[PDB]
Amino acid sequence: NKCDVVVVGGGISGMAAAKLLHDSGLNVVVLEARDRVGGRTYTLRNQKVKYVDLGGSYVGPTQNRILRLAKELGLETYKVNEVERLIHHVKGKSYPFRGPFPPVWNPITYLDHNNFWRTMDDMGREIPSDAPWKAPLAEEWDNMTMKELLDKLCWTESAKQLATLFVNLCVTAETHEVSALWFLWYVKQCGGTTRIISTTNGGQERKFVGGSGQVSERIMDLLGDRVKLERPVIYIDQTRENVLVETLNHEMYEAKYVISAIPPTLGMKIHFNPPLPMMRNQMITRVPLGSVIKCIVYYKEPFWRKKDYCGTMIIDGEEAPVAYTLDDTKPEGNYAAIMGFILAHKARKLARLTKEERLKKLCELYAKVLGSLEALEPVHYEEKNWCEEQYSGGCYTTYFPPGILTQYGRVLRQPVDRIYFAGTETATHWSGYMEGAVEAGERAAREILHAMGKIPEDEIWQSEPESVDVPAQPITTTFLERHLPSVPGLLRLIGLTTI
Amino acid sequence: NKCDVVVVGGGISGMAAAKLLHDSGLNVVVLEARDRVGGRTYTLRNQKVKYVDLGGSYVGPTQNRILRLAKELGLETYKVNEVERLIHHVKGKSYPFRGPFPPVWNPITYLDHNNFWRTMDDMGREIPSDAPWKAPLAEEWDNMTMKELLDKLCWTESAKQLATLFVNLCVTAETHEVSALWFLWYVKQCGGTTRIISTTNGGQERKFVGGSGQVSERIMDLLGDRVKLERPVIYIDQTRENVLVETLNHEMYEAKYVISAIPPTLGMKIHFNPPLPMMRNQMITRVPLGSVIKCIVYYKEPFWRKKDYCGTMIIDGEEAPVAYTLDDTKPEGNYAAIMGFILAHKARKLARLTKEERLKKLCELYAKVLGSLEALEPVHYEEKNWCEEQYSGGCYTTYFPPGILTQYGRVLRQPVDRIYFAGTETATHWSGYMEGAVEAGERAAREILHAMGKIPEDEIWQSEPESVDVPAQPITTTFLERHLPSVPGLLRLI
Ligand SMILES: *[C]C1=C([C])[C]=C2C(=[C]1)N([C][C]([O])[C]([O])[C]([O])[C]OP([O])(=O)OP([O])(=O)O[C][C]1O[C](N3[C]=NC4=C3N=[C]N=C4[N])[C]([O])[C]1[O])C1=NC(=O)[N]C(=O)C1=N2[C]/[C]=[C]/N1[C][C][C]([C][C]C2=[C][C]=C([C]([C])[C])[C]=[C]2)[C][C]1
Ligand SMILES: *[C]C1=C([C])[C]=C2C(=[C]1)N([C][C]([O])[C]([O])[C]([O])[C]OP([O])(=O)OP([O])(=O)O[C][C]1O[C](N3[C]=NC4=C3N=[C]N=C4[N])[C]([O])[C]1[O])C1=NC(=O)[N]C(=O)C1=N2[C]/[C]=[C]/N1[C][C][C]([C][C]C2=[C][C]=C([C]([C])[C])[C]=[C]2)[C][C]1
Repeated sequence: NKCDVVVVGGGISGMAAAKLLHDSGLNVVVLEARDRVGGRTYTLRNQKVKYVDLGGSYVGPTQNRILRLAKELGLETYKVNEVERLIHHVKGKSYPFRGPFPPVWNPITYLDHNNFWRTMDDMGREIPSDAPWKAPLAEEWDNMTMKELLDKLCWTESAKQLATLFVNLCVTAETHEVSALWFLWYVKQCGGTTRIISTTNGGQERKFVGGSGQVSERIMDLLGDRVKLERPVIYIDQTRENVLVETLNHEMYEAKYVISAIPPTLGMKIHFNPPLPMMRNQMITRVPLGSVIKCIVYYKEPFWRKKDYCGTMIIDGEEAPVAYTLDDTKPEGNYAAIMGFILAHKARKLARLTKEERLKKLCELYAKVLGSLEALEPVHYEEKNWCEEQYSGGCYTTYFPPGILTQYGRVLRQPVDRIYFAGTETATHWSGYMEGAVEAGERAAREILHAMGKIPEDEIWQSEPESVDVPAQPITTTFLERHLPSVPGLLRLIGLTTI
Repeated sequence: NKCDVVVVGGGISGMAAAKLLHDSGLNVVVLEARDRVGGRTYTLRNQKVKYVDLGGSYVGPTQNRILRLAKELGLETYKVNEVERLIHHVKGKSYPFRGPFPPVWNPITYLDHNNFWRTMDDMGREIPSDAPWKAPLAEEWDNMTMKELLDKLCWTESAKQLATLFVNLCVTAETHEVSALWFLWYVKQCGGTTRIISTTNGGQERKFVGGSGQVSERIMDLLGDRVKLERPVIYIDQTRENVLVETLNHEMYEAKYVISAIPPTLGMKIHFNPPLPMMRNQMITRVPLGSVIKCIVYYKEPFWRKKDYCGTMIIDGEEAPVAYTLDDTKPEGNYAAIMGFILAHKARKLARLTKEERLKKLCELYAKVLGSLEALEPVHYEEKNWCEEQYSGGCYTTYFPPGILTQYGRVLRQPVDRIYFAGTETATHWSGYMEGAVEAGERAAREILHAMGKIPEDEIWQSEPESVDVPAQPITTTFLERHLPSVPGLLRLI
């Protein structure tokens, strides 16, 4: 019935918010739609897999908040396997390699690839993390799809094909669906292209021992009965002195403030009294989440390692169901598995098939890519289509179509009376990730501690001590990388020499 | 409690649907979220204006369904004033003209303008009304914004800006926000460029005496207590034998079938059990409505008519709050008024101002465009900002961003078990309009009649005889208009 703060949503962001508010001495309630906590994280446990992350999974250096929270809850990380060679599969052939980026040999193509990555990071520096709409050319770039930007930037089909896969794989959406400004922002607020695509020294370095669902579960364990499962919030009323929050099972909750810790667009499921302001009213109809199926195929052994393949595959091609894989063998070396993502329009297309038809298509793909018949001998298959989740909307996160971030962006985390906004979408560092869920959750919580006069204004946004378990190597460039010309730059050098 | 069919939404679409079902002998309830019916139509009455449509208002030839329904409810139309000259205001000067399309004098610009309009209708001829995702070039056109298309097509800044205005005005969104495929479909399913922009012999030819809101009020009058106001639906359950529909005020309604007659995205305000199929679950997050403020300034007299202006203004440029006006004077010659739309980003921007501040800006603009100090002396002002409506989400209608129509368009009017889908968005002729809303409510109702055994499959989609009161004249083109080259075509001859 009565408390200080009601948190709507029991994902990482909600549970991080509640935990901070509870640790500070307030009475909180977490209202959670599903029969479980975790949200876009979910750890399945059976005898065939022991445990497996069907949602959010990877962490890495610079993600210091999620690592501190996980460690405070008694969790440990382990390194994803990147000992052996990565594979770049393009035009029906596999090309093994080492280091984060697939190499390229053709000099024209080398210049175009170098310039693509460099330009992403170049445009990124123009874009404030905390206010993307303030970039000097915010409008010009927001009025563009990533597709249009790649049509202008990539002078080779090789670079354009790889850039297309990068977008799809990073934001589970087509290049023609997303704003260039938004995408550039998203990449920059993760710390740049190298940080986001890397396993070693980047976003995919590590997983938690026993799965990421433990984060939410263990916070629930601290909060006891304060967490209420199967409580979909339908109604928020701010007309009176106390905020009244109504659930679908006809319960009433009464509070001083509310944290909305749900994907922006899932805000549409709540009826508001009084109505939301114009700008938030339209914003939450303009921000969908991407489309992805996560698939894990299990095998007797990690046979690929024996061929000096770490199990990372970067798979270009329309025929290919999966575009990216990682090794998902346990750190012990057992329950050998390949993890892969089916992305964007391929999630739409291939969801029409049965579980068994998807397994077959993956095994056949893996067989060709790894040059192994063993890939046709799976011992188990687990999967989750995030597109069919009423209380997620999709995965990994919310993307912004063209025109939306400059017009509506500033209201994402603008409080509405005594409603405050968390969720990873509201973060300024690794928004989209579990890291961003923790940042947004703790920031939202502290916004309320300020409103209550319990902390000063400068303690709302709090920096995070670098992890001592997972320290960050800095991102370096070479002289050549920095100064080699673009393709158009070389053409200008050719027109000038011959004059 | 118990009935044959629950309709969610008491806009024109819901009401048209409920009326049809009720007339055929079924017990229908209409659940409406607001304290009124009409939805994106709303007629305000006061002594100062008498009545004024603050939402959907205009009807015209080929919109035979809204005309027939309205005629049956005892409503009549009158012609929007277009006797005198239109005005195109470009680079701070007023150019009077007659006929639907503002003229062009420079030969190059001329070729370019001619090519733009012709090209929208050519592209449209390859888009099926009932299935735009089947256009031969569906994917290629769906993956561009209308900004990209206009950048390719328009060789002059003049044509690019008039085409940008055209997009902004028709679908209340920016060229860069919308799929080219969707926009081309939209125009095509209204009968082409000429039909959609024309007052005489087009979509803006007529209004309803007493206001459009009478359509819904009078259907509510016919259904009596069967319409439940302030009943926002929150929960639809199809697990059991009958469908259970729950409202925010806690009431339980039980039925054999449901019609959802709300804008697709407002589907998100409903919790479903079992959950929605994947494709609809994502669709309803990907389909916003435009942004618009409708503004009506009242004057002592229709003074513009003294200067041989009809009150139609087409106003180029960023600085103008309003890009388009019509005469909103009553047919009797009184309650003189000018109606203007503040579109898209200008709606987001100018909404921060006060009502008085908007009125001042509009009056100063009209003074300049009409070239008259009489515009500075308004006697009254009414406006509505549809962006702020929880239960509309905007106006006029839902637009499709790049990528969505081809990927999710199929799911729009596909039944989900015992839920059938109406609303103007699901129509195939004048979707987006009150005509659309009628077509879709009556279709959705007739789908339920078929599921129930009462009518054959071939009677779900019913043609409509032409209104005798509002006949359509044919759309024609000249020989020059059809065969004059584009700018690039003139250059491939040189
Ligand atoms: C789904 C997913 C997946 C599948 C995956 C992933 C993910 C996801 N992610 C994301 C995460 O998970 C997120 O972020 C989080 O979790 C979020 O959180 P929050 O914020 O908390 O939210 P949520 O969870 O959702 O929660 C919510 C809640 O609430 C509720 N509700 C609703 N409604 C309602 C409610 N309640 C009450 N009432 C109402 N009404 C619900 O239920 C819930 O509970 C992630 N993240 C991280 O961190 N990690 C990971 O891993 C993840 N994942 C992902 C991945 C990604 N990626 C990255 C990138 C990569 C790629 C790279 C590359 C590129 C390129 C290249 C070239 C070739 C060179 C390479 C590489 C991939 C991966
Ligand atoms: C808003 C608006 C405005 C402002 C305006 C307009 C409009 C609108 N429109 C549209 C209409 O209105 C529509 O379509 C209709 O109405 C719709 O219907 P429906 O479908 O039925 O829907 P609604 O109404 O929305 O309803 C729904 C209902 O539901 C409810 N709910 C929700 N949720 C819920 C519920 N319930 C229960 N539960 C739940 N959950 C609600 O409440 C409601 O009630 C229109 N239309 C027509 O027809 N007309 C008109 O007028 C209109 N308007 C408009 C405008 C138009 N435009 C056209 C075009 C023009 C332009 C021309 C031109 C262009 C260019 C040129 C150059 C320069 C050359 C020229 C010219 C403008 C105008």
